[PDB]
Parts: sequence; structure tokens; C-alpha cells
Amino acid sequence: QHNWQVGNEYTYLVRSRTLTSLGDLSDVHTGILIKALLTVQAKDSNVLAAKVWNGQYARVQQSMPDGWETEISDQMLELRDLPISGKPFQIRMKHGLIRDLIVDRDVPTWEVNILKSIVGQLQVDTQGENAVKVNSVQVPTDDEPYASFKAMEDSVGGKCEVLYDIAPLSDFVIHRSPELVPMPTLKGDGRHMEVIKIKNFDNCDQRINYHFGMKFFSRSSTSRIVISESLKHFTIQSSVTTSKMMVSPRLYDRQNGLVLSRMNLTLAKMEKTSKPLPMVDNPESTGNLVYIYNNPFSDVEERRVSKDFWQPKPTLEDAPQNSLLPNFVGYKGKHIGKSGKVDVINAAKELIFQIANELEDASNIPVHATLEKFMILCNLMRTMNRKQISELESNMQISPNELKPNDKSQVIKQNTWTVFRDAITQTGTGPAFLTIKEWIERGTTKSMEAANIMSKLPKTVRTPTDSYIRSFFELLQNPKVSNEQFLNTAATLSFCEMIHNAQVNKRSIHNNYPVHTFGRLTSKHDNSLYDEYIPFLERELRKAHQEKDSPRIQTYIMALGMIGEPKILSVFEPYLEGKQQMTVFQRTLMVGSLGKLTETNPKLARSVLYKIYLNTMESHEVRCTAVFLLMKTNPPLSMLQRMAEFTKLDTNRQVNSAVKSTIQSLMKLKSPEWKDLAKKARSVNHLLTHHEYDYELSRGYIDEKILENQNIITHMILNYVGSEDSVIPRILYLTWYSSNGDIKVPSTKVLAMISSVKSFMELSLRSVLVPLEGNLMINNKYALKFFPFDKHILDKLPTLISNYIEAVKEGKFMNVNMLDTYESVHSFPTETGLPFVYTFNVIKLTKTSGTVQAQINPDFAFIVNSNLRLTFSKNVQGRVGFVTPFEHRHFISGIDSNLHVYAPLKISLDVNTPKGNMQWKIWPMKGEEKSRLFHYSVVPFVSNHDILNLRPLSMEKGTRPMIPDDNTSLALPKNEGPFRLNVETAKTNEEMWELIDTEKLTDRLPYPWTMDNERYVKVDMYMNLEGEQKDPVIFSTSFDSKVMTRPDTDSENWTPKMMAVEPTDKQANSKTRRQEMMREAGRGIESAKSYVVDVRVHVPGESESETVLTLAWSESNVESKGRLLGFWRVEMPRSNADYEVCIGSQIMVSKMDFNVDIRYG
Ligand SMILES: *[C@@H]1O[C@H](CO)[C@@H](O[C@@H]2O[C@H](CO)[C@@H](O[C@@H]3O[C@H](CO[C@H]4O[C@H](CO)[C@@H](O)[C@H](O)[C@@H]4O)[C@@H](O)[C@H](O[C@H]4O[C@H](CO)[C@@H](O)[C@H](O)[C@@H]4O)[C@@H]3O)[C@H](O)[C@H]2NC(C)=O)[C@H](O)[C@H]1NC(C)=O
Repeated sequence: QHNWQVGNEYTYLVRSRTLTSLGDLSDVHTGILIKALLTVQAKDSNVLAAKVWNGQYARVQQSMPDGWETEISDQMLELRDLPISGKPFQIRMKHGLIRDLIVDRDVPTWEVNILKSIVGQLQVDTQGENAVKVNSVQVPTDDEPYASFKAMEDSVGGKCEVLYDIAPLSDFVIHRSPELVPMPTLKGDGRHMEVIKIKNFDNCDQRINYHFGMKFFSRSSTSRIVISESLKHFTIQSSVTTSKMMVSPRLYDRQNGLVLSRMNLTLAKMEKTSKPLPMVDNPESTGNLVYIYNNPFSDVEERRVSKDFWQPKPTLEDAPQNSLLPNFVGYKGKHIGKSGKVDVINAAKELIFQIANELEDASNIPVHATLEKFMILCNLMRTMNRKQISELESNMQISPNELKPNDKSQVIKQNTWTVFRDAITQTGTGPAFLTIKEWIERGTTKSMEAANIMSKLPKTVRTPTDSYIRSFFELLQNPKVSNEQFLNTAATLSFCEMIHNAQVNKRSIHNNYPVHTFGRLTSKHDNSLYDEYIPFLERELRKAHQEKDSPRIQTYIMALGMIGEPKILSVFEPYLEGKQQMTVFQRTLMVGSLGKLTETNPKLARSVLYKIYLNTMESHEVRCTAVFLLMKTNPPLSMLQRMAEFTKLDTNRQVNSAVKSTIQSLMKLKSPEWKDLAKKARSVNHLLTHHEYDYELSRGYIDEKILENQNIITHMILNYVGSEDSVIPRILYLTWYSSNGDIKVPSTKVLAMISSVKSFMELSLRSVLVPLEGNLMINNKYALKFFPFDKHILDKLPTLISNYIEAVKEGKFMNVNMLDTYESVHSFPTETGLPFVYTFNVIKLTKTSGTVQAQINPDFAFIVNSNLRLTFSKNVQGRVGFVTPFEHRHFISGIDSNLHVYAPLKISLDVNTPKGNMQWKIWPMKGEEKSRLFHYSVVPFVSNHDILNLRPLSMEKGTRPMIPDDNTSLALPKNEGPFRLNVETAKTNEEMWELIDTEKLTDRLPYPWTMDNERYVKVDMYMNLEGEQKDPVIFSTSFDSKVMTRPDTDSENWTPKMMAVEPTDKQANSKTRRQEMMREAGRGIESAKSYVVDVRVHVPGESESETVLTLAWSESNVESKGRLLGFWRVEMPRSNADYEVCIGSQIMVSKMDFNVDIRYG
């Protein structure tokens, strides 16, 4: 109860430290230490006077072999003053506990947070004031040092549950450690005690964190407090806290990233007061001991303190207000642009110009670190308002309508436009969306560029509010978007995806957006959805159905499907029942669009899908979809039992094959997710039919790849619906997961459909009832795309091809660039009072540049002289660390990786229609004789840099890569050759990397996927003098008329044994390929017209390898199939290897084909 006495002055020693490290990889730590003093005076019953006055801190980047808890003498540290004002403040007490603090208004919020952390260690609850219904058991106690209750205490990390335990202190411990009891004469007639607190962060009331994504963290807070005489009238002697955070840097590693912290107080003096502390000027309450936010863009301090501790909802003109990320609280708790050394507009301009200039020298992209610059730019523009964006756009003089993209002189301008467009697409704020809206309104972006812009918005928006969606709706109503067919689909799908992820799915609402910083994004009282949006889509669907336009119907069906609200069932009801006519493809799309309803409302979705299944009058491509969808809802045992029993009397082969394959393949699933369903499938197996179906029928299939060593499970779900006319199935479902622990990366799913394969084949052959309909969908982490098509687009395609051919006659220049990013941030305060930041980034690039000119002739000579460049890069960054606002510094431990592919090449295709000769030529271009073609490095590091400097970390003097002591280097090409390969791996014992590079073992696997992906590697594949090559790499391909002989077809014996035609194909010549063409086509010719495709791949130079190939067969319904073809003979002109592997298949059964494996020489 009475922790303190009136008229006494307590002096405490303050010690703390916060460090980051790479874990078991290295023993190098980066961080800071703090030393200070705390003075507390008890002047009244519930009024305390406090002051923290001495302040010193130092930065450490060392190796700590013994441990992070070791003492470091002041003679080994460079100490600096801590910019905190030693202004007195007041602590208000209630029932022996800390209630709130009173601080002068002219004090920064970060200082208030540090004081919260310091004072939170004086909070001892011995009488169970924060009762958790366990203090009643402790009530009948009298002089009992033992107590093991539970409570709910206050700390900078939040207001979370804490476990208590009290027991007396023995004299042996005190003798070993005099540090615990500085002055021991204060116990008087009592005894010493120990209090241990263990903090649980799972269940908790007040939470403060920032999130954006789509449990790997590990928090552990413990305390150790020693108190003097009595459990009611005592004195605090020492208090220490210890916290630890563990993160896997790249989501698939062994949890190596650490952040550690501690706070320390030891009593120094206690004596009667002589001079009192001055009263607090300009008082104001700071709430409880929990972290508080700030206004980043305000000139004066503005604290949101509960008495709702929540930042205001983002608007559509001003920047969002966050208080846990480096760009918002780095500069003394305020915005970075307030520094003066940083002007946002000029920084953005310089970064854009640098990125645009560096894209011309693509072979040096990894060296210059362009993609890291792109990420820095995207981070920087999230702190801009619309006025600043408009000023920047006007200042860079961008007018793509005026600019000519086809001119080689104007390349940097187009690159600036491209980089700026990509950066705004990835910004994700309100001003960015206003900028995009203004662009589309005026006409700066028209069809495909705008469709690409809209395709990425749902995957990059961070704060989807009501105003954001209202503006999106207003944009959807625009004449320009509505009239264009391609832009409309992208815009509508993105709108519906955002609606769903922001309002419908509670899991999406809570676990994907920073709710604990801004509150719930959309108020539950907003009836805008049901009164405005869904009726609009219903009207549009009705109009589209009336006019009989396939792509519009498909777009609105997908749009209503992706919402996932139960009202879409009433929306779809008139079409499903049969009052309104609809085709089978459209009905299948409607039934498959119900996927997100199964995730959110499993019972109702199960009811409707089972009702669809039980009907025997629906087409099989409806019921198969119903089966494939039901098993995503975890049915009960009776359901599966009845479904399995149904197979005996069911009269459809497709449905039975679907259910049997799904149930049988649902057995081997020994995973934490499908365990119960696997057991149910095992229990029901003994009732399925004994009939077996061919692989051409509809079948589902699930792959489980469980790896105990890697602790990662990879899944693979494949559903396809067979057809009664062609072997190729009509509909294909494909999905890839990647689960490690509990967190999963967003999945990649592909959907392909077509109404009739025979119709598609007939249209394809003609170019050289049920309408032709089809669509393709790719939904991955980067964008959502949907291409629906009808017969009109198929008939328009040849016109576009002819127009392109006639337009590239004189010569055309092309410049296509593409940039994509992926983000995931997680931030929360530590137990010292400082932000903790975790980031995971991926950046991609696909650049295709060069001049292309063609020619077409009445002789059908499609003569082309192409000249291209090809590039692909990928950067992956994973970082963990913390920020110190009082010096704008950021401490990072992480691993970065790179991958780079460059394809400088020149092509001359001379394909002739009358005679199937398509002779290519591949050259190295002039001035590019020596160039880099490959790069792959993985680099772990510890960094200590300044936020005001917007530069890649590789150029910062504080960064330190982890180079092993015994690093070595290898140059694989033994002597002079065409190719140069370097490996700069280290430790001479990685084995998995220096064995795949041996290139002398035949059994060695060339695949490098199976390797340790956490080590310093660096590989470069250069090229020395392959250029200036007059001799080309001939790639000549011939063709055959595919004739057949009737006498040989009749009375032709069929045997499983396969003969070898190698002696007949001894001559490896394209001209001699005509001689061998008759033998290959003639063999096994039973009313079949099969041609031969012979390629003569020839490589000139010092080493020549005349690789040859032959595919001579075709698929015919009348024929018995079985392809006899294939031989790869490689001859060295100097030392002939004569590697001549051959294959073949003459089974002629339509069931095992006998294939010869190899034959050497
Ligand atoms: C919370 O913070 C407080 C201080 O803010 C820490 O208290 C300190 O704890 C350390 C370690 O327990 C103490 O260090 C020990 O000091 C002893 C006395 O130092 C000298 O004192 C005088 C000079 O003033 C000399 O005349 C005398 O002869 C002593 O030499 C040392 O004897 C101890 O030596 C230990 O280390 C050496 C070298 O490794 C070994 O050879 C020894 O065998 C022995 O293990 C030791 O250095 C320090 O005194 C404490 N400070 C105070 C003010 O009491 C708490 O430890 C901290 N809490 C946590 C959890 O870290």
C-alpha cells in the first residue's frame, strides 16, 4: 500500500540498452546504451515529484563473444549528451499504484515515452489491486510472504496480463550478489523479498502496433524486483526488466534476427528532503504508462491521450498520420521533411532522374542498386499531399501526349514517365489515387497502361476508407472508363476486391490493415454498400445480359462474386433458379465465383453447394465445380459418407471420378490443416466404388510437400474438368500455397476456361449453338488480371497482326519497362520506449528494348531483322531493427539477395510458308563483346545509418557485410574460352555450392534449388570475346508434307516393342534429313498423316556442337498413336564425344510405352 514516505528523497540509477544482431550467424551487435539518474520526492499522499536530469548515451557496433549482458567500461565508449529537458514532472498515485503523469506541454512525445518506460519499473502490485478473481484466495492471509496471483498491469508495450510470484530472499543469494540490496539496514523488523513478473502479450486490452501484410514473432518480458520490510510498507531496492524479439528475416529461415532490451534501477540514497522540486509549468495529463502517438506534420506537439489514443482517419488530400515508421517519426518525433536538409520535391526529382538514367545501362543494374532506389522513392512519396505531387509533376515537365515514345533520342523522358507512373501506382495513399483519377479524366493514360494501373491497386492500398471508395465509385461512373471495354473490367474487379478486403471479411479487416493505429477503417453504420453499390452492379449485369455481350457479363459476374457478402446470393438467385436464361459457361462461372463465400460463411455456402450437387439435371461442369468447392468448407462425416455412398447409383462418370479422386487423394494429407478431413476420408474409403477411370476424365489432385528440416510445407491443388469431344479439358483450376509456421505468403491461382475446344480448333484452322467464350485469370501477389474474349476478338486478332506487320515495314523502336513490388511491415514499441520495425520487400523488373523491322512478300517470305535487349532482375530485402527518434538513426540486421539475367542478342528469322524452312541467326551485337549475363549474390549485414540520407545501404559507411575469414574465389573456365564464370563463396566448406560447380561428376544435379540459402555467395557469368562473331549460330528447322502410304497401313501389326531408327539417321544434316524423312514418317503409318520436324542446331567457334533433333509423329483418332522420334547426337570436331542419346515409342496402344534411354558412341 504505502510504497513511500512523506518528506523523503529517493535517488535511483538508470541503466538501459537496446541491441540488434544476426543470431547464430555472427556475434556482432549494433545498438545504444543509456545512463541517467532518477530522483523522486514524496511530498503528499498521492502526489510525487520526479526528475531525470543527468543524461548520457553511446553507440556500439562490436563483437560480443560473452554475451549482450556484459559490462562495457566508460573508457571503451564514446559518450554523448541525451537531448532531454530535465524539467520536473509529477506522478499521481491511487491505492499504491501509478495512475497517470503530468508533464509540461513543451516536451516532445518521445521524451514522454522514455519517461513512461523508466517509471513503469516502479510499479509493484503486492496486494492484488488489479484483481483477476484470484485475490479472494489471497485475502485470508496474515504475514504471508507467498503470493502467486495474476493481474493486468500497465507498460509501454500495452496493458497485458502479468503473472506474479512473491517469495522471501535467502542470505546466500545476497552474499553472492550484494548488488540486489544496496542499503540493507532498511528492513528494520521485516525481511527481504523477491518479486518475479512474466508478461504475456497474447491476450491484452490496450494494443499499439502498425501492420500491413497479405505468428512468427516471439516476445518475452520478465522482471525481477527486490523489496524491503513488509508486504504493505516497503521500499524498492532494485528493478530490472528483460525483453527479447525473434524474427526469421526472410519468412523461410531459422529465426535468426534478434532485438534485445533491458532497463535497470538500483537505489542509491534515501534521506530527508532539503529543497523541494519546482512545480510543473503548463500541466497536462499523459494518461497511463502506455505508448502515445503524435501529429507528425504539426508545428507544435499534439498528443492523443485517452482519459482515444487513436490517430485521425486518413483523408484524401493530406498524408496519412503514422507514428511508428522511420519516415514519420525519424526527425525528433516529427516528419522527415521538417529537417531542412531534406526537401521532398527535389529528392523525388533526383531519384526519378537517377533511376531513369540507370535503366539505359541495364547490365550494371545490380551494381548501381536501382531497385533499392525505387523502394526508397516509393517510401518517400507516402509522406506527400496532393499539392506537392502536383507541383512535382508540373516541375518535371511531363506530357506523354506531346512526347514521342518511338524516337531513340527521347528515351530518358519516357523512362521518367514510366518510373513516376510506377511509383505513384505503388504509393497507395489518397493523393496518389487523386493523381491517378486526374490522369484518367484528362487523357494522360488511356487503355492498357490504365488497365495495368488499376490491376495493382487492390494489392497496394494501405488505408481503404469510405472516402477512398466513394472516389473510386465516382471514377467508375466516368464516361471514359465505362466506354472502353478493357479498362472497365480492370476497374470493376479492383473496386470489388477492395470492397471485400475492407468491409466484408473480418479476418481481412483486422489482420491486413493497421487497425490498432487508425481504428476500424469502415464504420459499421455505413449502409453505403447495400444501398448504392450492389444495386449498381445488379443494374449493370441486367443491361449487359440484355445486350448479349459476353465480356461484360463475365466481368460483372466476377465482380459480384468477389464481394463475398451473403446478399450476392439474393443477387444471383433469379439467374440460378431459371427465370432468366443463361448459358452453361456463364452458369459455371457463376457457381465458381462463390469461392469467397465459402471462406467467410461456410455453413450457408455448404448448403447451397450441396443443393447444386444433389441435382442430377445440371451439366457435369457445374457439379464438378460444386464438388471441388465443397471440400474447401470442411464438411461433416455424414456428408462425406453420403457422397461416397452415392457413387454406386450415380450415372455420371465425371462426377464419380471427381469425388473418388478427391477422397482418395485426401488421405495422404498428414498436415496440421487437413488432418481431421484426412481421418474422415480414411473412415469413408471403405464405401467407394471399385470402378476405375482413365486420366482423361475430370480429376482433382493435391500435393503435400512436408519438410521437417526446412519446416516449410508447399501445397499444389489442381482441378480440371474433362470434355466429351477432345482430350484437352475445358476448365483448369490451379493454386500454389507456401506455408512456413503460421504465416503464409499470398497464393498464386490461375483459371482458364473455354466453351468448346473443337470450336477453337476450327477457328484456328479457318484463320490460316453455344457461342465461343473464354477467359483467363492470373491472381498473384503483384496484380489481378482478367482477359475475357468472344469470337469478335478472335476475328480481330488477324487484323491486328497484319497491321503490326505492315507497320514494322520501315522500322520500329520499342521501349517496354515494367516494375512491381511487394510489401509487409510490422512495428510496435519495445520495453525501452522505442519503435521496432520489420520489413520484407521484393522488387521485380522486365525490360524489353531494341529496334525491330520486318518485311512480308507475295512469296510469303516473313523476312525479319530484329535487334533486341532483354533483362530481368529481382531484389529481396529482409530487415529487423529499431529507431531512435532523438538522433534520426536506424539500426538494421538483415540479408539481401540479387538475381540478374541479361540477353544481348540479334535475330534474323526467315520463315517461309510454302516450304517449312525457318532459318534463324543469333549474333552478339557490336560494342557489346564483353558483357555480364548472370548474377546472384546473398549478403548478410549489420547497419547503422541516418534516415535523412536517402541512399542505398551498400554505400553507407556504417554498413558491415559478414565476410568469412577464409573466403576464397574460383574461376571455373580452366583456360581461355567463350564464357567466364566466377564463384566468390566462402569458408571453403559450403559443399552444396562448390560441388554443383564441379562440372566433372555426371551424377551431380545441375539444379541449385536444394542448397543452404543463408550464406554469403556471389556468382558472375561474364563473356569475353564471343562478339565480333561473323559466323552465326544456325538454328534451321525443316518440315514435311506428312504423306502416308495406303499399302503399308493395311494389315499392320502392332507390338509394344519399339524399334530404333538410329542407323537410318546416321547422317546429321538438314539436307540429309529429307532422305531420312521417309523412313521416320513411313514407319508405323496406319492411316496417319504425320510430318517430321528436324532442327540442325550448329554452334561455331573454337568448340562446335552440331546438336540435332527430330520429332516425327502426330496424333490421330483413327491411328493408334505412339511417337517414334528423337536423337541428340553431339560431335566434337577435335575430340569427338559422340553423345547421341536417343528415344522412341512404338507401343501403338490407345498401356505402357517402351522407350530406349540412351546409346553412346
Ligand atoms: C543493474 O545496474 C547496477 C548498477 O547500475 C548493476 O550493479 C553492478 O553489478 C556489477 C556486477 O554484479 C558490479 O560489479 C562488481 O563490482 C565488484 C566491486 O567493484 C570494485 O569496487 C571497489 C571500487 O569501487 C573496489 O575497491 C573493489 O575491490 C571492487 O573491485 C567487483 O569486485 C566485481 O568483480 C567481478 O568481476 C571481476 C572481473 O570480471 C571478477 O574477476 C570478479 O571475480 C567478480 O566476478 C564486479 O565487477 C557493480 O559493482 C554493481 N554496481 C553497483 C553500483 O553496485 C547491476 O548488476 C545491474 N543489474 C543487472 C541484472 O545487470
